[PDB]
Amino acid sequence: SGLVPRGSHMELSVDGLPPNLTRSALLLALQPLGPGLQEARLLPSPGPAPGQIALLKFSSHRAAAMAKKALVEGQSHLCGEQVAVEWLK
Amino acid sequence: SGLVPRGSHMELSVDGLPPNLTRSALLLALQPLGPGLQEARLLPSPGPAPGQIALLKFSSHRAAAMAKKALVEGQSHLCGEQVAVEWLK
Repeated sequence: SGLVPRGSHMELSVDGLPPNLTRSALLLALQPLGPGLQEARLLPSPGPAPGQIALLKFSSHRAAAMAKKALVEGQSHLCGEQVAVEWLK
Repeated sequence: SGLVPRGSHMELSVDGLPPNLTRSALLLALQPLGPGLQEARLLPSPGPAPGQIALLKFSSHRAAAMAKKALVEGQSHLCGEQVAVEWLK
């Protein structure tokens, strides 16, 4: 209704982030999603469980789809609770 | 003993990765650690619990330290078990 049409698949929804995660801590963690990330909105997550949802708007569909893949791959393989990162002595 | 001195802090240890995670699945998930990543070795993790350790060798200390920060920030904030990523409708 008057608004420019939104480009399709340029914005990700990331739901169930930590309840007290700060905007600056989120943007530090999202840095590797690359220079395509334009804006971030952080709200309380809908539903019974505490959390936040982040709305991540990219400058292209290509930047957004790269970011979506990256997040999903990290989530499905690097999120082990006993994963430990250190300098190799 | 004959070997060129290793550069200091150019190699990360990532311990406690999933036991059956493949080399190709690890390298797909590590893609955002950026073009500094040169070589990856994947072994069984030492100790009582199942896992793998990945030895990640970077072309500079700058590439390695960026990669270490990125992994640690992702781990401490994006690893929630109910984190859900979708296209914003």
